[PDB]
Amino acid sequence: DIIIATKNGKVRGMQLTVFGGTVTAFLGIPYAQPPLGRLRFKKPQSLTKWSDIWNATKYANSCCQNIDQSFPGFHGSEMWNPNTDLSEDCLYLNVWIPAPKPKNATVLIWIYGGGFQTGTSSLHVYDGKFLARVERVIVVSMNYRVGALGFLALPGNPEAPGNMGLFDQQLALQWVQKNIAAFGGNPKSVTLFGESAGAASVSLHLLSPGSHSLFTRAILQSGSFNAPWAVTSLYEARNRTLNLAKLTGCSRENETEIIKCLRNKDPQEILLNEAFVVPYGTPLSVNFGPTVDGDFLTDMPDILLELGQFKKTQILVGVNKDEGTAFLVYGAPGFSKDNNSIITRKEFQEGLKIFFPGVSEFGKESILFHYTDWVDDQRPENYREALGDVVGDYNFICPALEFTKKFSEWGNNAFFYYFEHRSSKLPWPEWMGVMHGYEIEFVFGLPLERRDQYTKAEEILSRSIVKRWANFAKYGNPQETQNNSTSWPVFKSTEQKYLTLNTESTRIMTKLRAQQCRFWTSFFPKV
Amino acid sequence: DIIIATKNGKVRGMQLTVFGGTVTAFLGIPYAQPPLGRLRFKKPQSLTKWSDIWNATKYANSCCQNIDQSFPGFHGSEMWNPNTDLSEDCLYLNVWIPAPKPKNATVLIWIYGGGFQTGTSSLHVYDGKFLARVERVIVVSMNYRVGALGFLALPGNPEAPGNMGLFDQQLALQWVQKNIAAFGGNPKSVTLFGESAGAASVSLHLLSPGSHSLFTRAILQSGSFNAPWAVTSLYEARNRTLNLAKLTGCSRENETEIIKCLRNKDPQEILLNEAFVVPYGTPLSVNFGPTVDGDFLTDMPDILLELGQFKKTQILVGVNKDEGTAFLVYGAPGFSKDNNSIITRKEFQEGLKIFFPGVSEFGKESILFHYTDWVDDQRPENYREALGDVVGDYNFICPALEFTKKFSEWGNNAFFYYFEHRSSKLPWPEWMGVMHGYEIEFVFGLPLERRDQYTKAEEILSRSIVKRWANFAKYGNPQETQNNSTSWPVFKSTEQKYLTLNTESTRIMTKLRAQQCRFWTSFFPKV
Ligand SMILES: *[C@@H]1O[C@H](CO[C@H]2O[C@@H](C)[C@@H](O)[C@@H](O)[C@@H]2O)[C@@H](O[C@@H]2O[C@H](CO)[C@@H](O)[C@H](O)[C@H]2NC(C)=O)[C@H](O)[C@H]1NC(C)=O
Ligand SMILES: *[C@@H]1O[C@H](CO[C@H]2O[C@@H](C)[C@@H](O)[C@@H](O)[C@@H]2O)[C@@H](O[C@@H]2O[C@H](CO)[C@@H](O)[C@H](O)[C@H]2NC(C)=O)[C@H](O)[C@H]1NC(C)=O
Ligand SMILES: *[C@@H]1O[C@H](CO[C@H]2O[C@@H](C)[C@@H](O)[C@@H](O)[C@@H]2O)[C@@H](O[C@@H]2O[C@H](CO)[C@@H](O)[C@H](O)[C@H]2NC(C)=O)[C@H](O)[C@H]1NC(C)=O
Ligand SMILES: *[C@@H]1O[C@H](CO[C@H]2O[C@@H](C)[C@@H](O)[C@@H](O)[C@@H]2O)[C@@H](O[C@@H]2O[C@H](CO)[C@@H](O)[C@H](O)[C@H]2NC(C)=O)[C@H](O)[C@H]1NC(C)=O
Ligand SMILES: *[C@@H]1O[C@H](CO[C@H]2O[C@@H](C)[C@@H](O)[C@@H](O)[C@@H]2O)[C@@H](O)[C@H](O)[C@H]1NC(C)=O
Ligand SMILES: *[C@@H]1O[C@H](CO[C@H]2O[C@@H](C)[C@@H](O)[C@@H](O)[C@@H]2O)[C@@H](O)[C@H](O)[C@H]1NC(C)=O
Ligand SMILES: *[C@@H]1O[C@H](CO)[C@@H](O)[C@H](O)[C@H]1NC(C)=O
Ligand SMILES: *[C@@H]1O[C@H](CO)[C@@H](O)[C@H](O)[C@H]1NC(C)=O
Ligand SMILES: *[C@@H]1O[C@H](CO)[C@@H](O)[C@H](O)[C@H]1NC(C)=O
Ligand SMILES: *[C@@H]1O[C@H](CO)[C@@H](O)[C@H](O)[C@H]1NC(C)=O
Ligand SMILES: *[C@H]1O[C@H](CO)[C@@H](O)[C@H](O)[C@H]1NC(C)=O
Ligand SMILES: *[C@H]1O[C@H](CO)[C@@H](O)[C@H](O)[C@H]1NC(C)=O
Ligand SMILES: *[P@@](=O)(NCCC)OCC
Ligand SMILES: *[P@@](=O)(NCCC)OCC
Ligand SMILES: [Cl-]
Ligand SMILES: [Cl-]
Ligand SMILES: [Cl-]
Ligand SMILES: [Cl-]
Ligand SMILES: [Cl-]
Ligand SMILES: [Cl-]
Ligand code: NA
Repeated sequence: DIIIATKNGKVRGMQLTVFGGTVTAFLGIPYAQPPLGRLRFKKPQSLTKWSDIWNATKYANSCCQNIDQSFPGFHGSEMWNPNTDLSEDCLYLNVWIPAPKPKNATVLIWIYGGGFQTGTSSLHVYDGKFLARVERVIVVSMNYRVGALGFLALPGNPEAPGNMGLFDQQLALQWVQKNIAAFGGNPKSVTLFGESAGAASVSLHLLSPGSHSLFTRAILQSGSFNAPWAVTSLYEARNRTLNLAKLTGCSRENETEIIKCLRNKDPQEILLNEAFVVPYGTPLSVNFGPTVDGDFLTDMPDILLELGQFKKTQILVGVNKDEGTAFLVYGAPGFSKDNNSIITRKEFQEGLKIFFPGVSEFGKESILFHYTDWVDDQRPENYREALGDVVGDYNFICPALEFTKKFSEWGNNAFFYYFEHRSSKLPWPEWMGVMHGYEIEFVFGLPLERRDQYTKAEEILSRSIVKRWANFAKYGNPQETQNNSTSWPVFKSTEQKYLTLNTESTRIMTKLRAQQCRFWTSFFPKV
Repeated sequence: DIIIATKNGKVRGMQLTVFGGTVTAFLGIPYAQPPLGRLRFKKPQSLTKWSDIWNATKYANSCCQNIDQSFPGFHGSEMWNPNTDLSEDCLYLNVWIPAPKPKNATVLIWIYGGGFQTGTSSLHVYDGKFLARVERVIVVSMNYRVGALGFLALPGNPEAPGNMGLFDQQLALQWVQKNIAAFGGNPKSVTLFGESAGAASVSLHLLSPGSHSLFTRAILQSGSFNAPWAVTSLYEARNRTLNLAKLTGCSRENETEIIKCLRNKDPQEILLNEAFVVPYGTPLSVNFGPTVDGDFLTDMPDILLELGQFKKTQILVGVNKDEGTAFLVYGAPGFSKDNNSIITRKEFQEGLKIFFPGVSEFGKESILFHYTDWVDDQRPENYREALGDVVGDYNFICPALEFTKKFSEWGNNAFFYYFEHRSSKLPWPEWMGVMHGYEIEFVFGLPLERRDQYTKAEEILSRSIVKRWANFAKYGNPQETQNNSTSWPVFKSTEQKYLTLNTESTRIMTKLRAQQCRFWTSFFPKV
């Protein structure tokens, strides 16, 4: 029976047999006052503190959010939907510790992605007990507010200042600073890690001064704040806050009145209108995201990046080989998970309309021009592959590569990887390739579980990834030093070396997507 | 009607329509006195010279040689068998010129391979009219003596000095020096090119002082003289010459007597005994090859290489991705072109006995040890792939890579490629992959012929290869400069960069076969 006392009270955990060993899980420890009522839309507040013993023996509620109902009964999509009740009262974190209680363990803190509109730390692919069993690190993850309830902004106004969910992430990192040594953790060795919006989040904590002393290093999976979906301009943010006001009949004249009104609507009604705060939208819409609030984020982050203002420490950044594929079956004419989606040229053109809504005609032709001159005009899946590349390179790959270059230029070691293994168990079709989100399970160690139908080659890839990640976290270098592994070079502006992750040989290459990111990065931002 | 006058007489050629254009072929021009009778086994002699007009309107005889009868009726193998009568009277070359007659063309001279035991310049895959049509270079190729009749040695004795066929190659390069300007050629711009034994040959002309001024630059396809099959030690050479003497009842006491005897045997009888001049032999045997004769080759070539004694000029070297596969179906138990050859561990071990005949037991285990510890023990074709790699890396890849490093260390630009396209028309089975010999057709331009059932992607690959090769030859740099092509770095000792050739994207990589050539190159030579 395992009780540990925290600044805020006592908590009891639960024992778990993992790979003939034991890990102790403390699931659902709260970490702020629930943000209800007068608290809805505001920065998270001090956890007040309990006598008695909190039982942290189940996952807690997920924050309120819309669910994906595009493919009901389909594991591919439904594995991302929340798997505990939704509730405004959702500010809880989990801790996983090795048994016996370690003495001064390195801490991995996961930030889930979800477009800032969705996600929960209790997904199966985010289970921290393999890491803690196998590398005897500690693993912490947090639920943070998503959608309007976490990122609604009316700037300057503390009733709705913006970035609420980013400060919930922040107050969780404070909670580990204050409390983790009690579970055996080293607060001086914390690595943040995250995927997609959770990676974007990690990147902004690197820019945020209030985070600067709550962690040591950073991992960025398929995401960084300079991605085009990751930050909302102050313009659009008020437009959206007021479009929301409109839609819930809350338009007012006093702005503390709009908020006061909005703080009365039921959850379902805010959720139900989020999708429409915006005229055209796309499968990659982020209607309520991070903003420059003068508080968490003191200036446009692209400026802060360029001018070297951010935490100086090492970063590990990566992307998957087919990032863009997963979003095509949510709206691009011709695309299906249930056939092979050979689309035509005219369909590709229509696709650009779905993905690049407004979006000058010359903008769109220039993408066509870049992506459709091939070698050669023969192959039927030419147009199908090109549209996935537009979307991967634009939305994820080129921005992760430019973050890493700008970041490495100021001095610190960075490592870049290029993940290209397709999971033997992937439920989406072949044509969709090495999809977005599908490294997560390798990073968390799921394939180490033999009982589970992954290949030998996959267990091996996983065991090695897990060791590189845990070496980065403790040592700032992601090598696997024992099993004659390919050495992972640092990424520099100049040679731009990266390491490829696959079940066969892993290689050192140079200048991923060189010709394509020259398009996205220098020319496109102009159209 | 196209006549051109040469130092030795006049010759008439023939016109050919190629790709809506015309090339002029002069096939079978003789280039030495036929080596018959008193000449058999001796260096080639001065072409004496004719009035009248030689018609060079057909390919001439191939030199005497054994044929491959392993797969009668099979195109895979039979495409390599000679396709004009065999005859001792076989010292002829072909010239292909663009029409209109160029003014000062660069000259490509092909040296065919064939293990030094076989081959002929009239194979279809060696047809020089695409190169001449498309790049308006001139292409010359020569028949040279192979097998005992070209490489029999009894050292010091001019009746059989060794290396006869290497001096036939040499006298052909002299013939181009003397005569090519008449066909429109620049004798100051000659590139030698060759595959397997023909590449080994090219490499030794780089070491041979008598060749040093008969050419400008060198191309090495799947071959170099430091390959383990490419040079015969003086020991084994006399053993073999006398074993041959024995076997044809010619053992004598006077050595000019053994030769005088041997010069009486019919061709078929020498050919018929070549295979047995040697106790164990292997699918890669070279019973009669180059030797250090004190004439063409003044010292062990490994010493000459190490100590920087060789023509200083640029080299382009390459290997195919599955070099070793083709030789497994000639003797390795379990292997077949007609099934997928999943062999067992015990079969692999037996395979090493076939390929590494004598061959300490510890030698052989150490190869097993290097090549059979995998990731992981699951895949059934594990042993099948490993045996092809032993044979490729040992026989071709590691020695081509070490030639290029040693050569680049003295100052000159080198380029290395790694060919990894499997021909859509390959007649051998899939498991055999990107085989030895199967770049030749891309280099010669065969896929440019649309009429011929190659893919679009293949025509494109070919057109690009042809342009890189022709740029090397004229400019010493194999770039394709027009079509936004990946830039080919020079290979240096240090980064060891190479370019991959495939129908998709071509890449810059580093240190091909690093771990394997550390085995072949430092450790193995010791066993
Ligand atoms: C800022 O918001 C306005 C508001 O428009 C909207 O009203 C909201 C409640 C919501 O329902 C939304 O879907 C609706 O469009 C946007 O104005 C609209 O723009 C489009 C094209 O520009 C027109 O066809 C609409 O008729 C127009 N609506 C109104 C009522 O004016 C405005 O576009 C937006 N800014 C951006 C850049 O997206
Ligand atoms: C692959 O499927 C797409 C997806 O749309 C369909 O899903 C199919 C399996 C189909 O049977 C039907 O149930 C559903 O609409 C097919 O494209 C569709 O084709 C029609 C013309 O019938 C369009 O007007 C539809 O809107 C269009 N769907 C989309 C997403 O735009 C696509 O044709 C199919 N192609 C194949 C088999 O190669
Ligand atoms: C140098 O040659 C000798 C000669 O042996 C051979 O006689 C030749 C005419 C030819 O027919 C050949 O196949 C035959 O073997 C080699 O000697 C032989 O070596 C093996 C094993 O070492 C024995 O089993 C043989 O009995 C023996 N033969 C004789 C007649 O002595 C010798 O091996 C060779 N050198 C090398 C290194 O290959
Ligand atoms: C793949 O074929 C090899 C090759 O040998 C055979 O070719 C076959 C297609 C076969 O039917 C027969 O005509 C010819 O011998 C097979 O290996 C052979 O197996 C036998 C046992 O029958 C050995 O004693 C043979 O010597 C052996 N051949 C060799 C080259 O050593 C091999 O078993 C086969 N495997 C398959 C189908 O996977
Ligand atoms: C636990 O270790 C403390 C500091 O360790 C870290 O140094 C940091 C700057 C960072 O590099 C981490 O990754 C290092 O591991 C030390 O000062 C504490 O006093 C220690 N307390 C213990 C051992 O219980
Ligand atoms: C033909 O060009 C002659 C030399 O050209 C070469 O220079 C060499 C050293 C080598 O680099 C080659 O690749 C160059 O192309 C020149 O001296 C002759 O006089 C020329 N004769 C003509 C134009 O008919
Ligand atoms: C907390 O859980 C323990 C463990 O069995 C139990 O003994 C205790 O009463 C629980 N308190 C609750 C559910 O409030
Ligand atoms: C080292 O490889 C062995 C097998 O040789 C295996 O036990 C394990 O997966 C490896 N350790 C790491 C960190 O990869
Ligand atoms: C050489 O060929 C020409 C071309 O038709 C012919 O006119 C001439 O007589 C030939 N001489 C031979 C075959 O000796
Ligand atoms: C250049 O590419 C074009 C098609 O754009 C084609 O005509 C030709 O194959 C190319 N030239 C070379 C040397 O590859
Ligand atoms: C608007 O009116 C209310 C009064 O209850 C107040 O909450 C808000 O701050 C006022 N601001 C102004 C000056 O318009
Ligand atoms: C061996 O005898 C013959 C004599 O006709 C000759 O050709 C050869 O050079 C002689 N060499 C010696 C000295 O044994
Ligand atoms: P990430 O959190 N960002 C995509 C922006 C919509 O993953 C979405 C599936
Ligand atoms: P290359 O001329 N060398 C192999 C040595 C026997 O090609 C043989 C097929
Ligand atoms: Cl094509
Ligand atoms: Cl590795
Ligand atoms: Cl790329
Ligand atoms: Cl395996
Ligand atoms: Cl290219
Ligand atoms: Cl390799
Ligand atoms: Na442009």
